[PDB]
Amino acid sequence: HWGYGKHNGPEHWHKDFPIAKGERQSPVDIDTHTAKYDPSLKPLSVSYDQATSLRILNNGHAFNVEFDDSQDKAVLKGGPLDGTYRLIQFHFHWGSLDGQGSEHTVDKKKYAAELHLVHWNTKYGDFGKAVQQPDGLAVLGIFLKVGSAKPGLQKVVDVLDSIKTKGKSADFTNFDPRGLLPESLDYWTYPGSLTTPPLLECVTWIVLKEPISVSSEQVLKFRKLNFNGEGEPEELMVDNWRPAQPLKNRQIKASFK
Ligand SMILES: NS(=O)(=O)c1ccc([N+](=O)[O-])cc1
Ligand SMILES: NS(=O)(=O)c1ccc([N+](=O)[O-])cc1
Ligand SMILES: OC[C@H]1O[C@@H](O)[C@H](O)[C@@H](O)[C@@H]1O
Ligand SMILES: OC[C@H]1O[C@@H](O)[C@H](O)[C@@H](O)[C@@H]1O
Ligand SMILES: OC[C@H]1O[C@H](O)[C@H](O)[C@@H](O)[C@@H]1O
Ligand SMILES: [Zn+2]
Repeated sequence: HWGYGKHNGPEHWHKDFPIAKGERQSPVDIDTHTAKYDPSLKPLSVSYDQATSLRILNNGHAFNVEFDDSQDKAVLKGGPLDGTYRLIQFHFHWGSLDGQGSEHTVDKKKYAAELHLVHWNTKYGDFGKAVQQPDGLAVLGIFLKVGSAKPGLQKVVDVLDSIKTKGKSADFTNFDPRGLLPESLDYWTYPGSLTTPPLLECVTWIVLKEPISVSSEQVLKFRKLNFNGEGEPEELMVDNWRPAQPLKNRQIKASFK
């Protein structure tokens, strides 16, 4: 099955997921000089005050913090988006060392990690239908750099010892994702794809310009997770990022002048 190793990583995915070589793949490098302010973007609204987190799962690729998406409890609207997008899960991608780990890059610079808050367009009723639509998903991406600790991340860090291996989950109620945001909502946006198989071209990407700072200790705990299942030889969950893909016939727009 697909993964991040030499034998099953990003360079192999196209053999089972031919869209890997598609016209709208993610992530991309964000060339900040070529990105253009877009006056047509509406104000972005991140409305997470009624979010209901449920569970945290090690899926063998990353860990997902899952939300109740049976109503509009935690939604993303505005910006480039037409309609309401409901938060379903968040997860991260990270490196074996602080100099890599992000999926998007900024003028080719790699951050230590990247947070993805995944949302689906409610006009399609369910996530599965949304991933049959060009505008089915919106992913809010946030870079992580290593410096001061992020207080709102610590609850995530501290539960990871209970989901070390693939297939393990734990209750994760009453987590507030607002504690993972930076101060500014300035962003870049472009049309792209899921960054893991099935690589579907359904995503409006919204990538915040301001990184969050996390401590070395916090990211080191991410790197203690395992790709493998319980009882199997240990494969540390590190370098679970896809590199930048060709921009092709796209432009990256900025929310800021
Ligand atoms: N195309 S893939 O990345 O899903 C994939 C890579 C390798 C193997 N393999 O070695 O069996 C299977 C599937
Ligand atoms: N990494 S990502 O945010 O583009 C992503 C989100 C969701 C899924 N998914 O549901 O399969 C895959 C990848
Ligand atoms: O408990 C985490 C969060 O859950 C939300 O549903 C509440 O409205 C927030 O006030 C709270 O911070
Ligand atoms: O034809 C001019 C237009 O070219 C497009 O590629 C740009 O996205 C627009 O901002 C510009 O007004
Ligand atoms: O908010 C997420 C989680 O944080 C801590 O682990 C709390 O002990 C737990 O009750 C909660 O579910
Ligand atoms: Zn992701």
